[PDB]
Amino acid sequence: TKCYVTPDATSQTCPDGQDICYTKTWCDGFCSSRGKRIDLGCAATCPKVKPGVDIKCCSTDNCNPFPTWKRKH
Repeated sequence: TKCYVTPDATSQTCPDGQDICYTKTWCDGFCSSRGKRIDLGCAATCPKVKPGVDIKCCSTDNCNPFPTWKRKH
Protein backbone atom coordinates (compact mmCIF):
# COMPACT_ATOMS: atom_id res chain seq x y z
CA THR A 1 0.00 0.00 0.00
CA LYS A 2 1.38 3.36 -0.22
CA CYS A 3 0.48 7.01 0.40
CA TYR A 4 -0.63 9.81 -1.90
CA VAL A 5 -2.20 13.14 -0.75
CA THR A 6 -5.82 13.24 -1.95
CA PRO A 7 -7.13 14.33 1.31
CA ASP A 8 -10.53 12.88 1.48
CA ALA A 9 -10.17 9.66 2.97
CA THR A 10 -6.90 8.54 4.17
CA SER A 11 -4.36 8.42 1.62
CA GLN A 12 -2.66 5.17 1.49
CA THR A 13 -3.45 3.20 -1.58
CA CYS A 14 -1.99 1.83 -4.75
CA PRO A 15 -0.57 -1.35 -3.27
CA ASP A 16 1.15 -2.66 -6.31
CA GLY A 17 4.42 -2.28 -5.02
CA GLN A 18 6.89 -1.90 -3.54
CA ASP A 19 7.77 1.29 -4.51
CA ILE A 20 7.31 4.61 -3.27
CA CYS A 21 5.17 7.41 -2.61
CA TYR A 22 5.84 10.11 -5.06
CA THR A 23 4.24 13.49 -4.96
CA LYS A 24 5.11 16.03 -7.67
CA THR A 25 3.76 19.53 -8.09
CA TRP A 26 4.04 23.03 -8.88
CA CYS A 27 4.36 25.24 -6.02
CA ASP A 28 5.26 24.69 -2.55
CA GLY A 29 5.14 27.28 -0.07
CA PHE A 30 3.06 30.31 -0.58
CA CYS A 31 1.00 29.97 -3.71
CA SER A 32 -1.45 27.33 -2.74
CA SER A 33 0.26 26.04 0.34
CA ARG A 34 -2.87 25.01 1.92
CA GLY A 35 -4.61 22.85 -0.38
CA LYS A 36 -2.83 20.61 -2.03
CA ARG A 37 -0.65 20.85 -5.09
CA ILE A 38 -0.26 17.64 -5.82
CA ASP A 39 -0.36 14.72 -7.90
CA LEU A 40 1.12 11.72 -6.65
CA GLY A 41 1.47 8.35 -7.82
CA CYS A 42 2.72 5.00 -7.13
CA ALA A 43 6.13 5.55 -7.82
CA ALA A 44 8.63 4.52 -10.08
CA THR A 45 11.90 6.45 -9.20
CA CYS A 46 12.55 10.00 -7.94
CA PRO A 47 15.46 11.15 -9.94
CA LYS A 48 16.90 14.58 -10.05
CA VAL A 49 15.67 16.53 -12.90
CA LYS A 50 13.38 19.18 -11.83
CA PRO A 51 12.92 22.65 -12.79
CA GLY A 52 10.53 24.36 -10.49
CA VAL A 53 8.04 21.73 -9.49
CA ASP A 54 8.37 20.13 -6.13
CA ILE A 55 9.02 16.40 -6.39
CA LYS A 56 9.39 14.18 -3.40
CA CYS A 57 9.63 10.42 -3.33
CA CYS A 58 10.07 8.04 -0.48
CA SER A 59 10.18 4.24 -0.37
CA THR A 60 8.26 2.47 2.23
CA ASP A 61 4.52 2.16 1.90
CA ASN A 62 2.56 4.91 3.35
CA CYS A 63 5.60 7.00 3.76
CA ASN A 64 3.53 9.87 4.36
CA PRO A 65 1.15 11.41 6.83
CA PHE A 66 1.82 14.78 5.43
CA PRO A 67 -1.52 15.38 4.25
CA THR A 68 -0.96 18.96 5.13
CA TRP A 69 -3.22 21.10 4.57
CA LYS A 70 -2.99 24.35 5.71
CA ARG A 71 -0.53 23.62 8.19
CA LYS A 72 -1.03 20.25 8.98
CA HIS A 73 -3.69 19.20 8.68
